[PDB]
Amino acid sequence: MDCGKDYCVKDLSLAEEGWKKIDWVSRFMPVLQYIKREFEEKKPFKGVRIAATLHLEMKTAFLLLTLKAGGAEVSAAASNPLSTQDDVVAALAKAGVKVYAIRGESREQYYEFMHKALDIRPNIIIDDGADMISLVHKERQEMLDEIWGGSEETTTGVIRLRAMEKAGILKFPVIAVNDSYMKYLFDNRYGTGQSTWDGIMRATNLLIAGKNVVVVGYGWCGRGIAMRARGLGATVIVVEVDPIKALEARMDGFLVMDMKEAAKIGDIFVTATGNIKCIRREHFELMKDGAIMANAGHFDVEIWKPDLEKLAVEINNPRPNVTEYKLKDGRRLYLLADGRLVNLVAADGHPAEIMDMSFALQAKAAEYIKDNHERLEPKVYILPREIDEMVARIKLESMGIKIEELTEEQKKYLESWEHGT
Amino acid sequence: MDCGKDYCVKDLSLAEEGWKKIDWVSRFMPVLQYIKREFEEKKPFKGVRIAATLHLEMKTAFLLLTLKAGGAEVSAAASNPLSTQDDVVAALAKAGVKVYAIRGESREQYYEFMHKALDIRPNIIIDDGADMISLVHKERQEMLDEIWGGSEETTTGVIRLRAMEKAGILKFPVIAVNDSYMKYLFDNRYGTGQSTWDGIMRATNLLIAGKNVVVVGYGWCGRGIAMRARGLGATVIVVEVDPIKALEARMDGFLVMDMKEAAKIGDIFVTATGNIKCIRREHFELMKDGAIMANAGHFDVEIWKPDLEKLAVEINNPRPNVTEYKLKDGRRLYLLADGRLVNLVAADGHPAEIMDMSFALQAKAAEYIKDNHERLEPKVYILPREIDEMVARIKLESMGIKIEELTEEQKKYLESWEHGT
Amino acid sequence: MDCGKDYCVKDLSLAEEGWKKIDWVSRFMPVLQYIKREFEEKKPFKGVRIAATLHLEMKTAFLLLTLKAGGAEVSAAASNPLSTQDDVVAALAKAGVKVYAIRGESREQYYEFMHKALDIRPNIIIDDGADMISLVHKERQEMLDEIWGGSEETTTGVIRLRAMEKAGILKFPVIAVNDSYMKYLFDNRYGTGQSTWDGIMRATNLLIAGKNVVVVGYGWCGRGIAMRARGLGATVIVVEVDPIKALEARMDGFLVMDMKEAAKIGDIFVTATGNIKCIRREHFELMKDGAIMANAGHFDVEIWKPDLEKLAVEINNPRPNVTEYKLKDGRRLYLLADGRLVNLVAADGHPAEIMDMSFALQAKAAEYIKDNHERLEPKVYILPREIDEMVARIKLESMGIKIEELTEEQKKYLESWEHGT
Amino acid sequence: MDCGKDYCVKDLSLAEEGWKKIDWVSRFMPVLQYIKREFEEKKPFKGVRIAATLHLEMKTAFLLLTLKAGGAEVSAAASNPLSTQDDVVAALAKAGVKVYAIRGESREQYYEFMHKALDIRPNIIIDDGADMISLVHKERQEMLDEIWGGSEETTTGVIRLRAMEKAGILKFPVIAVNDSYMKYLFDNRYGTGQSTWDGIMRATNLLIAGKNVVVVGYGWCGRGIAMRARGLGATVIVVEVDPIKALEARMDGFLVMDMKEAAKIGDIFVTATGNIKCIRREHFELMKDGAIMANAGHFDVEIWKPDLEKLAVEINNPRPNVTEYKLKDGRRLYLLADGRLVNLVAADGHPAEIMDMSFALQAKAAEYIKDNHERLEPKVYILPREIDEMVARIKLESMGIKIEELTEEQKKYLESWEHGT
Ligand SMILES: NC(=O)c1ccc[n+]([C@@H]2O[C@H](COP(=O)([O-])OP(=O)(O)OC[C@H]3O[C@@H](n4cnc5c(N)ncnc54)[C@H](O)[C@@H]3O)[C@@H](O)[C@H]2O)c1
Ligand SMILES: NC(=O)c1ccc[n+]([C@@H]2O[C@H](COP(=O)([O-])OP(=O)(O)OC[C@H]3O[C@@H](n4cnc5c(N)ncnc54)[C@H](O)[C@@H]3O)[C@@H](O)[C@H]2O)c1
Ligand SMILES: NC(=O)c1ccc[n+]([C@@H]2O[C@H](COP(=O)([O-])OP(=O)(O)OC[C@H]3O[C@@H](n4cnc5c(N)ncnc54)[C@H](O)[C@@H]3O)[C@@H](O)[C@H]2O)c1
Ligand SMILES: NC(=O)c1ccc[n+]([C@@H]2O[C@H](COP(=O)([O-])OP(=O)(O)OC[C@H]3O[C@@H](n4cnc5c(N)ncnc54)[C@H](O)[C@@H]3O)[C@@H](O)[C@H]2O)c1
Ligand SMILES: O=c1[nH]cnc2c1ncn2[C@@H]1O[C@H](CO)[C@@H](O)[C@H]1O
Ligand SMILES: O=c1[nH]cnc2c1ncn2[C@@H]1O[C@H](CO)[C@@H](O)[C@H]1O
Ligand SMILES: O=c1[nH]cnc2c1ncn2[C@@H]1O[C@H](CO)[C@@H](O)[C@H]1O
Ligand SMILES: O=c1[nH]cnc2c1ncn2[C@@H]1O[C@H](CO)[C@@H](O)[C@H]1O
Repeated sequence: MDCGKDYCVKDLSLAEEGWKKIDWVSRFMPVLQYIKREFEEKKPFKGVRIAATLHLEMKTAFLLLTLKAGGAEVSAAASNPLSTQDDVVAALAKAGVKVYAIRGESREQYYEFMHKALDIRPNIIIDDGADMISLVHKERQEMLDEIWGGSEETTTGVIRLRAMEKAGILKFPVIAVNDSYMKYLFDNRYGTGQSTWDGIMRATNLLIAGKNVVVVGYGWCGRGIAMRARGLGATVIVVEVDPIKALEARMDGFLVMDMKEAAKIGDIFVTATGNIKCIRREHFELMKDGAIMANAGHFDVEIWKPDLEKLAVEINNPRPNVTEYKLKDGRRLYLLADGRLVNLVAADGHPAEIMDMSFALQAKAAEYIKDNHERLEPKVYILPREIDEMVARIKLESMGIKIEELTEEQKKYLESWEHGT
Repeated sequence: MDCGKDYCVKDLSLAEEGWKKIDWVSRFMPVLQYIKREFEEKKPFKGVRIAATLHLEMKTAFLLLTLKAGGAEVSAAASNPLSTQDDVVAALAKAGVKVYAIRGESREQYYEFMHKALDIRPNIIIDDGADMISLVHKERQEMLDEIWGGSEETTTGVIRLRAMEKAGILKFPVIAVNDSYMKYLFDNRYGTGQSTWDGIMRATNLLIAGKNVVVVGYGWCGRGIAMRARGLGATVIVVEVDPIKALEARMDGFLVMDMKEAAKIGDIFVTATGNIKCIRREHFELMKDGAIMANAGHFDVEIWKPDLEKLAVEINNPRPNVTEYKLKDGRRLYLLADGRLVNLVAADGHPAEIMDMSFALQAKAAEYIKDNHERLEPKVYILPREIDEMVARIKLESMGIKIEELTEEQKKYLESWEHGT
Repeated sequence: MDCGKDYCVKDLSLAEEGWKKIDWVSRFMPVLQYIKREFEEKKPFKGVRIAATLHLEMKTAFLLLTLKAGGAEVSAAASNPLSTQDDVVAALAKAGVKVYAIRGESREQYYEFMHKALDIRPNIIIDDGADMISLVHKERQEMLDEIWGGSEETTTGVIRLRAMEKAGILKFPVIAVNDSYMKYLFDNRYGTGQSTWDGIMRATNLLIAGKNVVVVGYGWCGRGIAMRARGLGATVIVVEVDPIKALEARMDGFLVMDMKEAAKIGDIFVTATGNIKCIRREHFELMKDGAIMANAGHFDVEIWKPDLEKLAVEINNPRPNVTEYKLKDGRRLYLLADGRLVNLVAADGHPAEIMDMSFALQAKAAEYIKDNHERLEPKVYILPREIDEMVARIKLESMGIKIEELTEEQKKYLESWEHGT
Repeated sequence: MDCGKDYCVKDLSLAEEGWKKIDWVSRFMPVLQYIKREFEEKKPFKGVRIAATLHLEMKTAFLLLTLKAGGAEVSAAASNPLSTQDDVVAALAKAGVKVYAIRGESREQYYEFMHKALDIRPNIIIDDGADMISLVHKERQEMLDEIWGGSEETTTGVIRLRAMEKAGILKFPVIAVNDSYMKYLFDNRYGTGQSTWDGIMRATNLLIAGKNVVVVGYGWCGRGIAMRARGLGATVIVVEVDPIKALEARMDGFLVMDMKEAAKIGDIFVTATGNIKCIRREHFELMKDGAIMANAGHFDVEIWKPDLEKLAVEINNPRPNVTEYKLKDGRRLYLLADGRLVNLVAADGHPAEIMDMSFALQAKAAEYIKDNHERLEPKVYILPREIDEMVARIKLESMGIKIEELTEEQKKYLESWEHGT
């Protein structure tokens, strides 16, 4: 531990490798590059203090450095104990971000470090999973009045915060960044679709083609995971609790059945529900020898590990990010990444170009809070759609794509009723 | 020829073949079969008069006969002059539906027949395109106070009616059936995806694989058309005006460019915009010899025919549903189905199982209007989502699919905010 | 019947509609257009007599007219009683092709007409299924000495002829056109893939997406049918007898099981085996109510109709090209196109651009026989690959595609062994 | 460091992690497990000496240990300097395999180690790329008469050996393992398809979806790479020199153009030609800023590095397995894995289940050489197809898949010629 008042990291001497990772991914993040250039000229966060709980790898680092280049004083804590990249965090510490995170930290350290990040007395909180916003309401009420607002990156976080609002406990405005179009249609679907399979392949070196792949949940993440599994040659089976989404999965060409039926025939299981105990004791009891299980949802409760432990006569670790649960009849079941987001724990998270768009929205949400806090209520808001459209337009221009535009005649037609057959 | 007070059809002696078509598709329409059984027992439309403007083929006939089995007196007019199937209409006339439609009728006959359908003095109007609702407001104001409400099947119709609302001229409640989940996610996407290519293949006998297919519009219809073109081995190019949708198309694996660029390289062009003049003079001037053009949108204004006519030195008709425009330099450009919905004119429309779900929603919308008209304003409404879920559950049960159900613990988890790391 | 010495057709007055079909498809057949222009200038078949057994629709007509434009006297008989298009054959009769074919002709007429075609005393026989070549060996031995050679279009035909060779009964050279690359990789795969689903959709108006589609046989036809079913949103199940092909199907993302297992869960069954009794009594007994069955193989023996008839308490005809077999328990099973090639009987066969390439090979095979008969043995041969490459090059040039070419350096590298690490 | 008569490896203390990798992948290699059980009982290689040049990762290790369990004395050298996994090699040395390989070894060490492996005086040579077979003929002629035969794993190797045969310099029989069905249809296509993208993702953390991916070569490897790129949401462009393969790519839904056209629009370039200078100076000059380039072919000559070096004003190394060539105008072009097989250098090679089947064929080829060398000429042979079928049947049984079997009536039908219409 290289720990001080301003940071706590595993080893500062890793910083040089961290910088290479940050410099690499930033070359492929044009929207955030555009924003950073604007932030550098206008310094909109001069005097502003920002605390962030995010997955601390390269792309996050580039967002945090973008906020800092806009004048912000920035602190950071891990969103997940096992998603932190120690070399990237050393680099952030060297850049003057007040970061407290060590890969594999305990649950107690996780909370201690999050408290240290809060010690900056933030005006803006950027969160991923809602633990930091939740922690401020539960244990750090003294600084509610300093806080202009928070933004939340993920589906699980937004559900928590909307529940806080309904119960009348939310004390400051929150931007649900997850609910922007340029987030959930891209990150949740295309990002998770690719990076889940990157993580699974990386941990296992197994063939995806000709496998029965069971995807639990057919929301934005699940449909991305399913689509990319099919793209890699798998036979995909979807498990859902919503009848409309179940039918969508069928029409998309996938088998649909319940969790017990899927447990009997799955080779690889991926959860993307954001829910608790989607796979549990009775499913593990049905699984084939050698079943691989991974979780893409935010918290490690989707696949219920206490149930696996109770069934197991031995728990082994045959590979990094593979835990073997050997059962009484000799079947071996494999859990990847200790049941935590497999894309972030067994790989490098979403690809750079996806987090570009998500984190461009995050940067703009911070700016929106700065610019609007005095007129917002303690409620959950969504960014105006004009920000989504601006992010899409910068991205399209960076790809060299020029699209058609609506003529005036066309706009008037679409606002008319008289033009029938 | 067979034309009186109660109906107007080409030839009643076609009825036998009409009945066979109706009986066939109804075997594969379980949701509407379920509803029909309920309507037959409870007769919710006893005493009620319903006028419908729909595409008059066999699935429509089954909806209209279902309404009649619920006790309704039913009239009907074509939604499109060229979508009518004369044999199905003969059967409807023999069943006592007051139907006025001849395939290939003129624009003036279309309106005369629509007026004849209105002569029933409807309580409920079921519309597809909003011409009948528009016609009642513009030319048949005498019967407005008899009308409880209307329902509208299609995107183009809903836009017209929302424009009528904004202008303060809408005089009764309208249900935007198009905006239900079980409609636009299934009909607009999967239905149009299949039946567009059915119609193009049927009209042309040409190969889809290894063609450059240009899809104009990447909404629900366009993404279904694109998806199925790719599934048939085409190289798909998407043209869009909305930056977010353009980026979605790129991430789905498709080229994105503007209409002039796409005009130079397209082999087959399909419009799905619901807009005017998406393809016009300067595009036709760029097209390759032998380009095929089709429209999947509601009205025949998407591909601007007056422009083709002005470019043409000859207009020929080499096949049913193919118009050849021979240009000065000798290039020949082909328009399918006279630029009208290609799925409905060159083929048999959406497949039975799709219209099952759309028309189940139509049946439920008619019932919703009956039940609730008194408490609705002269505005556009959307059916409660509970109806969508009920339609999805009946369909899943008919497919023999049993999905997972949420535990109580799970429902509480999803409503909680305290459960973090 | 308009029958004479020179032809036998249903009705000559259909010719005008026939010509429109022929003129249409020929516009999209560039390779055969190229060949026809060469044949017209060089007249390589001046004095030559050609008898053909092919599926008598538009594209075939254009091949036969191409041979005639090369100077050939041409006769023709149906390859299948139900694939004949009466209007196209009227046109051929009017053009001076000696064609004997009526759609729906009996098995006795089929043989009588084939004998009439043979009465031209052919130098070259073009066959599809090997019935005409077989008939000459069995019943018309007098004219073996006149015959330079035969070509065979299809997999089933080639197997028959290779069996004739092995048994020492083949009496003249045969070109296995089916075995050319530009045939089986394109026609058998991409052609059958599209046109099978065209035929199924056309006959039924049912949804392909979210159906369990069972494909029996995973050869060139089967893999095309499977690939396009998946492309239309089906869940595809493959039944195979070859273990290597079964594994290929699994790795392509399809379920693989035996015929009894597939019979229990299939919604739509398609046979492409070229074999006998692939689906028979015990499979029909397992099928779900409303199962649709179609055959894509050459002969109607793949789905064993005598078994369906024995199980049925009623046989009905609810639609053209749909036969209903109603079983004792009330289940209804539907056979399309009377179990004959569904693409040709319920639709218009392969698309024009595919038959362009197949029939360009047929034209070149006729020319190869003309040019080589005196040096060939009574064996089955395959066209030199240079003809395949020439067909591919003409097609690519007609699409405006210019490919890379091998440099001399590269050719030498590929012929070297010394250049290692 | 740990380098003596019997082996040469980086560090023996890595062996523990090597053994874990070997044990892991072997759990998913049922065909080779089956063979190993037979080899252990029958010891077919007792007294036999085998030298192998293969990519030295864990699946290879399992093949080599299988040969050893069959009684063989085994030596091994790297097939590529950068594919070696140091921990796996340590484990092989501890198991008594005479292995000489250090990851990152120079070209001269590569040859020195290959000579050390040859010092065992092999009866059988197992080769990947043909360098070891080539080396024995060129520099170790003294031991030719000890050598019964060689087997060759890869396409590039087989071409070299067929060139050696043609030149009359091949001195012993070679089995072209690459040419077995269960190799090129599975390894070359499905294996390379997955592991190429695994390696590109791992090296770069970039998004595949919505990229223009240029695949150079549309053979078995290229069609697998293209198929999986499309499955990951890329727009795929194929470059080919063979007109038939170019047309296949078009029908598969991909753009086809020449290398200069593709150079202008590609985002990611992957070569799979087995040829020299497919991408060279004039292509690099056309490439967009940030283009990524990777090679999937055997040798690093496909992308011509000397050309990049001459264009570059700086060569940097921003990531492991990424080389940056910064050009005069400021564009940066990135080459992955120093232009060497990207799947094996930037990742872990083909997945376990694929190498199971390829290496099962290798084991059977070694046995075939042992059993039959006396009756083979100094030529290139292909394994009897019965071995392919046996490998496929063991795999299917391990997957729990039971396929249809042919009846006797069916077998007779397929051998008959009399059964026509
Ligand atoms: N790994 C990543 O990088 C990443 C990226 C984005 C989001 N996420 C997380 O993924 C999770 C899902 O997010 P989303 O945006 O797809 O949510 P969503 O609400 O769109 O989808 C979740 C789906 O799960 C279904 N579901 C819930 N409980 C289920 C159960 N027990 N069995 C089957 N289906 C069930 C719901 O019906 C819903 O359709 C959340 O935890 C979110 O925070 C992870
Ligand atoms: N059976 C059928 O043929 C069928 C079925 C359903 C809907 N429809 C009709 O299809 C049309 C589209 O419906 P939808 O539900 O997809 O609507 P939508 O609003 O979901 O999609 C239309 C899309 O077109 C785009 N667009 C508009 N003008 C454009 C232009 N000039 N160039 C390019 N893109 C343009 C918009 O950005 C939008 O994404 C409507 O006319 C609707 O009534 C037809
Ligand atoms: N409809 C058309 O337009 C069209 C086009 C081309 C070919 N064909 C016909 O299609 C048939 C198949 O041709 P192909 O080129 O695909 O042949 P093929 O030899 O490539 O494939 C046939 C496959 O069927 C498998 N098979 C045989 N008996 C089986 C059984 N009982 N159950 C399961 N699998 C079985 C074989 O193992 C083989 O893989 C032939 O009759 C051919 O003449 C039709
Ligand atoms: N694990 C791996 O990375 C892996 C696996 C298997 C094979 N390989 C190697 O991959 C390479 C290709 O193997 P394959 O089995 O696909 O061979 P193949 O012969 O099936 O395919 C090579 C293709 O490249 C085309 N081609 C040749 N020169 C070209 C050029 N200049 N431009 C465009 N196209 C060109 C040829 O027309 C041919 O279609 C070989 O080096 C082989 O040894 C690597
Ligand atoms: O590489 C990455 N860096 C930072 N955040 C990421 C990365 N990959 C995915 N997520 C984010 O993780 C959240 C779930 O906790 C998702 O919302 C996604 O946006
Ligand atoms: O077969 C059909 N019968 C009736 N309506 C149909 C059919 N196919 C599509 N539509 C409907 O046509 C509308 C556009 O006018 C779409 O909204 C779709 O619901
Ligand atoms: O439209 C068509 N015209 C002529 N032949 C066709 C058509 N479609 C498919 N086939 C041919 O029918 C053979 C099986 O008997 C196939 O070999 C195919 O080449
Ligand atoms: O993981 C692996 N181990 C061993 N060989 C491999 C692996 N992945 C691919 N190849 C082999 O590499 C050859 C090209 O040199 C290919 O022939 C393939 O069989």
